[PDB]
Amino acid sequence: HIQKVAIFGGTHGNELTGVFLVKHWLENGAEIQRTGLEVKPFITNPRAVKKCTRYIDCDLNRIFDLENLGKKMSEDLPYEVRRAQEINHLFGPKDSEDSYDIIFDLHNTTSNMGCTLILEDSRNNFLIQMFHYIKTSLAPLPCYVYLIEHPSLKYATTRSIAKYPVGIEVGPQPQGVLRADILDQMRKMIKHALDFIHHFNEGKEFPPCAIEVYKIIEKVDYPRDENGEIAAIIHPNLQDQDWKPLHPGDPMFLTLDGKTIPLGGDCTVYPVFVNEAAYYEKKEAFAKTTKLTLNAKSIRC
Amino acid sequence: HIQKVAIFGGTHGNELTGVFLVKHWLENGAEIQRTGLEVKPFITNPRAVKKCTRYIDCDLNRIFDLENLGKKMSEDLPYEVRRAQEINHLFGPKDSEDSYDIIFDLHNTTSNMGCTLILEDSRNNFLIQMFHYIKTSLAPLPCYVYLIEHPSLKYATTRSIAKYPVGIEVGPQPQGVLRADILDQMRKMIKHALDFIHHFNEGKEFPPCAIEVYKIIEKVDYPRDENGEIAAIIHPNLQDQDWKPLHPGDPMFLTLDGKTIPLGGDCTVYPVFVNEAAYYEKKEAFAKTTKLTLNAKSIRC
Ligand SMILES: CP(=O)(O)N[C@@H](CC(=O)O)C(=O)O
Ligand SMILES: CP(=O)(O)N[C@@H](CC(=O)O)C(=O)O
Ligand SMILES: [Zn+2]
Ligand SMILES: [Zn+2]
Repeated sequence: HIQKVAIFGGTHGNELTGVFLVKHWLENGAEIQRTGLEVKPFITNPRAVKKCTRYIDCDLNRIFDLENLGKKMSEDLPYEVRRAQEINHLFGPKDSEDSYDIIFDLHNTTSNMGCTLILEDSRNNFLIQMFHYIKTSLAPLPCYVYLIEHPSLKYATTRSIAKYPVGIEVGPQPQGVLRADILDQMRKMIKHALDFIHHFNEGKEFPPCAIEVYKIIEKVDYPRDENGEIAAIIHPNLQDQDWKPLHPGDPMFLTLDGKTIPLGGDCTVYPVFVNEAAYYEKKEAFAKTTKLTLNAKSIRC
Repeated sequence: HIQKVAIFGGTHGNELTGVFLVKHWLENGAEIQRTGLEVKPFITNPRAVKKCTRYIDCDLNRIFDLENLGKKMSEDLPYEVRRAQEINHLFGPKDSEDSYDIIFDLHNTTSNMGCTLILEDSRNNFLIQMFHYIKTSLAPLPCYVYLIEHPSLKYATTRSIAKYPVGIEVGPQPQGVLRADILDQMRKMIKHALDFIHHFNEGKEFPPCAIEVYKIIEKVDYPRDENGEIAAIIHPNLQDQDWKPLHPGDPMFLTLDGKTIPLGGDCTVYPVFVNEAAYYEKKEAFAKTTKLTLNAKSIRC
């Protein structure tokens, strides 16, 4: 039974949809309340929101792990690290029973991804049902689910503090810009998420279901010079083509001279986060994903 | 007659099309040479480029004026002021005759502008001819001319150092992102600008000509808060509709609720830089322009 729910906004300070929504909702929460359900709106990274920059010292969305959550509180710590524990203390602690039940983390991307749900555990029947509800409701407005196990490549996110972590991501939008079409998409996603919780609390029954998802396999960096400067850019045929299948023969990168670098390897992949501004720094031109089906068992209150 | 020509990239560090081209051209400038014409590529704000950011202390493309260009060279001075003096000694001095003849300044905008040429002087025959040439060669790719000649709203640009300043501006592109299609478009524009110079230097006769330009009349801020915070966003009818006519009763802003805020005033305008990220801090949702025709007298040498 689901009691404590939060919506995080502005983990990254230059992603404004969330910042704008959560700031609005801290003033008039009507839209996100449901009878017998209190949801807390909350700005995760206030200083970065003030400078309208991604982060101050290091990326807040990668540090909710033992290495950082266990360091002794001290004003010598990088801002985001002090902020991480502050948040862990209020909405967690992580890996505990006192922690919130569901945290929604709002994000924007420069990639042409549309409405996307980020799923942190393949085995979780509740999350699979929530996502199935959300995809199906949004239709025909397209909506995809990105999955992260790995083993190596899973990052410790702000919303991992909760029992049920949910990433809501909507793009394309450049950083530091508010677009209405995006804002409308995001608040629709939230509407359906909150409605699912209400229909779970009100004892509704959900039959077994299947959702399609895209599993992370590998990240690909840009071809680079000897100094490490970018030597090729995303091919026009790959630009804006997130989710769509990329075959072993197909063009990936293009150089200034105008030579095409093709995919290679054994098989067909599904590119994700194609040409995200924030990942130039992280050396990820895009993510390779495999399409695979996830099955859920039925669920009751 | 025209011998000194430069191409500036990285005036704004997080605008990458120019950076990428100039950096390529430093190492191989065959694409920007023309027989009997020496062309220098040059990174104007190398530190902003390094930090992938717009600027360090102040906006470099706003300070090429007597006030800043004439203060004594010190270390207390902001990076950009100190850097402007260097650019002025290298490629200037401004308003002097042994300054460079033509300087092209490459920029990107998050606004849906397509290829844009920025004109500084409306009575300037040479540039009106060059702009006419470039428009004609690009056809049927549209190409728009923005005339930033005020009275009081003209800022002091890196390229104003020359006798013939040219702003080249291409969008839509998110900051910090390198897109192939935009890269292609800027190249085409530079190609035709250099082709023009060549033809001119080879005694080619140029008949009179006319161009439609869009004259700056007013900048428009978002409706703000009691605390001075964005209270409404660009309406989706206006989003991405740069250069298109906007009439007095037409939707212009939208609140979260959402109340529509229409234009008002007594006549039709043409918005430009609709939703430009780098201008949220300038407090400018978009600029209002009027469409007007300029004439060039014939020219030769
Ligand atoms: C482009 P983003 O910062 O919204 N991507 C997130 C991914 C997520 O929300 O899980 C991140 O890298 O933290
Ligand atoms: C969005 P931009 O950096 O191209 N704006 C320029 C416009 C110009 O080239 O004049 C500026 O403010 O200097
Ligand atoms: Zn984010
Ligand atoms: Zn610029």
